[PDB]
Parts: sequence; structure tokens; C-alpha cells
Amino acid sequence: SNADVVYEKQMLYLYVLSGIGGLLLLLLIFIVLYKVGFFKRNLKEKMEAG
Repeated sequence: SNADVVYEKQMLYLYVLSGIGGLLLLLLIFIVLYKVGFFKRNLKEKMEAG
């Protein structure tokens, strides 16, 4: 059923913005820690679920 929310405010722009911001901060935080030496003092696993 299509309600009157698609024209009002799906409020999805918030979920999509929060998701893109967290991923970018995760990639930058991992590289910033591995470059400074933080992650350079441990045997990472580099996991990745499918």
C-alpha cells in the first residue's frame, strides 16, 4: 500500500546520510590508524562477511 509518506517525508535521507558517513569514517579511521602506527603494532585479520 502506498501511503502519503513518499511525498511528505520518507525520512530516508537521514538513514542514507548516516550510512555513508559511517563508512567513510571507518575507512579513514582504519587507514589513519595503520599509517600513524596504531594498527602497525598488531596482527590484523581483515575479515569480511558475505
